[PDB]
Amino acid sequence: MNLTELKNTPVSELITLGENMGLENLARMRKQDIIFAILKQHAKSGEDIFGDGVLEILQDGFGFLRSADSSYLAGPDDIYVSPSQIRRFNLRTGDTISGKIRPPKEGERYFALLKVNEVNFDKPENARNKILFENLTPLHANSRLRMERGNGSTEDLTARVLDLASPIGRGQRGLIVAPPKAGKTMLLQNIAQSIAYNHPDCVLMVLLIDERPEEVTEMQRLVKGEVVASTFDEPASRHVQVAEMVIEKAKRLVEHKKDVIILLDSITRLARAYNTVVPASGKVLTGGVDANALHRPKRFFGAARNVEEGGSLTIIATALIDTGSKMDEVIYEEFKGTGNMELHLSRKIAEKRVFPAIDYNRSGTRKEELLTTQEELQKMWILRKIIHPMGEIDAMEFLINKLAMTKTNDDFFEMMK
Amino acid sequence: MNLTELKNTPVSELITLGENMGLENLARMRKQDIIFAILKQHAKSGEDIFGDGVLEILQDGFGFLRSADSSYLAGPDDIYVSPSQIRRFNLRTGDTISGKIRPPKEGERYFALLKVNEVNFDKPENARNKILFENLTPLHANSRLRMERGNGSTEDLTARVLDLASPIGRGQRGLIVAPPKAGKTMLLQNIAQSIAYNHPDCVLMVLLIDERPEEVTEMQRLVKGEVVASTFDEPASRHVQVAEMVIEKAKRLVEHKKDVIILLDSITRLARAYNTVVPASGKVLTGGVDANALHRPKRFFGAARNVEEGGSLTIIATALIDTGSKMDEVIYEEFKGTGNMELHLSRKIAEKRVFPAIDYNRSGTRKEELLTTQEELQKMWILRKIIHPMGEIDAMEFLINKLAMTKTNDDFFEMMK
RNA sequence: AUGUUUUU
Ligand SMILES: Nc1ncnc2c1ncn2[C@@H]1O[C@H](COP(=O)(O)OP(=O)(O)O)[C@@H](O)[C@H]1O
Ligand SMILES: Nc1ncnc2c1ncn2[C@@H]1O[C@H](COP(=O)(O)OP(=O)(O)O)[C@@H](O)[C@H]1O
Ligand code: BEF
Ligand code: BEF
Ligand SMILES: [Mg+2]
Ligand SMILES: [Mg+2]
Repeated sequence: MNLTELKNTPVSELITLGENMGLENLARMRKQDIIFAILKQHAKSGEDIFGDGVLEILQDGFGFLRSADSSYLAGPDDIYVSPSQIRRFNLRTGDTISGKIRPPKEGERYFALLKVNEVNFDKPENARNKILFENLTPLHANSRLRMERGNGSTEDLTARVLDLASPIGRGQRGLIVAPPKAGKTMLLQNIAQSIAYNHPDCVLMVLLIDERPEEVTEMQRLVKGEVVASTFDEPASRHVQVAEMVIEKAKRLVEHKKDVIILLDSITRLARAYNTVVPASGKVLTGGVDANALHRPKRFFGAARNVEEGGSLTIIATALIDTGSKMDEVIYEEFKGTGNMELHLSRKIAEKRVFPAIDYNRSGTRKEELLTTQEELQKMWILRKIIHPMGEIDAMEFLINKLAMTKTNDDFFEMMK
Repeated sequence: MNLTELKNTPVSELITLGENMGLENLARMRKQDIIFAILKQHAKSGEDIFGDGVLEILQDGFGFLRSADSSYLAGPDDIYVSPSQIRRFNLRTGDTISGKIRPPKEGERYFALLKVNEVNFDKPENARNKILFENLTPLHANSRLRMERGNGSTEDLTARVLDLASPIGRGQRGLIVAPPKAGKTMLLQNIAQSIAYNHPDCVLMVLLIDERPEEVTEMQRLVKGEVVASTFDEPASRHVQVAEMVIEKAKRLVEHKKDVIILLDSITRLARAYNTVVPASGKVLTGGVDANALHRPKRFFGAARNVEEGGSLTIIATALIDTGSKMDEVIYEEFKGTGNMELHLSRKIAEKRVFPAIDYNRSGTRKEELLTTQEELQKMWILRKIIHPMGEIDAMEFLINKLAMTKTNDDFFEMMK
């Protein structure tokens, strides 16, 4: 008796099971209400019920166990967590809790937690003694997260160009700067697919705030990982809540020496949401940005770091420029002094239908020698010195024509000499 | 005895009928008052009266049935809908209701609804069980909505250029960016005529907010569809109300697997209206735009989506640029990074009296391979690569001179090779 | 109202 197991079951089988259990007509009923009635009827027989979810401690002291399939939205099937157990096990926002639950009695509206069985997918004896995320020693990117497929596919050209322009390692904090209508969607899809193919052990999390739902359901059915999104039909409060829950879960996972990867596509939208939810202080800067509005996105971005004791946190955010709004322009670069990695995309190259439209000149990675060998770094330096004199479109055409001849970049580097 | 039937009748015949029924002199009376008196006299004999309209639920709990011929304006002949029936049939704003009505008794001012016969042009048993619009899975444009006439007319050149620049499919969410005095009116008229000619099965709705009455009555007598407009003589409150009613009706139609097409021509004017009706919060951004003013137009724009279960919602809005106001430059923009189709028009080409004055270079459609075949996409790519080096005016002249030689674009593509 | 917008 698990909550996620009943959530994954279809509607027809749940209706059939409820009709066999002998309850009210479930055809004219919601799936969540059907599951609730089935759990009630199964607990009336004396059997136990189990559930799971991410903890969201409220300001009063209690909390609930949000579900991932609903993008951490307030649902009727949330498991109530008393503050006594929180104080007894030192629980915090983001801790994954899995234990026995019971249906609400007369006068209650949510399931109660009796005994916790597993904390953060581990024993509670290992979670009671742990080092906080704020005390971990940061470090630079040491492990190399190669994005090249290696299967010789035609779509691998984007990953090869990305590796030649800006290699990505564990704990990297980069930025994907690109004007609208440049190809950010396809680039993010390719990055997510390459991460899921090359490094399936890492925890991939794609955050899409204030996006077109069709794109949400497309990304959810395309990438092999977790997708937490919030369409534009929701207020900025839900955006802030989702961002906080995601970053808290990422911190709790990193605290257990896990490799978390966050592919953010709405850093600008997140900053707009934070500027909308912040109370007015009577002081407005140039472009309509509050003085204390960028602090929360600043911390959300800076949360990414590489841990020496174990694990890492990678955050790749895509910033929006040339959107016609001065607020986004002020945000983007305020954040430019940030992202230890900038991958610029050119609109002029995208208009020529030359995919990918990557600005190789302005791209780059700091401390790239820690992720590449000596000969590889020398070859990349020679390639950059050869590409720099040529124009952007000409350099992109040259790179595409030279990478189409071979499958691996090593052969291209060997033929360049 | 139908309301719309009496509304379509002329004034002279209604006056004659009222004089034959033996009532007060109807020559010095309004047509609506004449219809009201005729309905009263006909109901005094014991016969039944029927009406219809779009439901507009008020904040208190009751509602009225607005009429389409009055642009959903508050009229004396609105049918009152009690909240009891709303609670009994789960009615919402936008549901088309058609049932028996009765004249108001002593102390009443509006017609009452006794029994509902048809809901959303369908049986109530099919409307009681339905999936909300917020739960439908979005998708990209799959079905091709070809705009080419095919009759070899001289006006078909605009549709041919539009198809070669940006093909339109079901569920598309585009933008027509053009400075003033460019030819937006003729272009919108041609688009509406091509939609009514090629795809007469789709529900066409043209929304004109804050425009001149002459243009309104011109569009109403030119296109073959529904025209809901609101001239500048009305406050922004009526603009917001009309936009809400139109989008709610569109959502209710899409919920019944219908293909709705909305040709918006005032996205900038709608954003200005929303910025005017929003209460001041003491925080003004660059250009005079409120922080929470663009949220409602953002949702109105993002409502457009393609449904996998059935139906679609297409919204083609025309944004205004270079109007001398910085608010529109932020308002029209901020919207640039939202849609997935931009059809730019050049003022320099319009000054040369070269119609249509379309910027073929900056135009385009994302995921265009889902609406065109392989050979068609290759021919469009070759045409774009040939047109790109030439200047805007030169490319437009070349395209016009090459399309004037033949009737179909297939012959042009075959002759280009 | 200052900042924002004006504004480069
Ligand atoms: N690698 C690519 N190959 C082919 N087309 C692409 C590629 N990247 C982008 N595009 C085209 O650009 C359009 C928009 O790209 P997108 O990633 O949505 O840009 P952004 O996210 O910056 O708005 C897509 O619909 C696609 O047709
Ligand atoms: N396809 C066309 N053919 C001929 N003249 C046109 C065409 N499109 C626009 N025009 C001219 O431009 C004028 C204004 O066009 P309009 O569509 O009103 O531009 P906008 O809507 O951008 O203000 C029209 O009065 C018309 O004379
Ligand atoms: F319009 Be893109 F997604 F920035
Ligand atoms: F003056 Be146009 F209608 F934009
Ligand atoms: Mg995008
Ligand atoms: Mg116009």
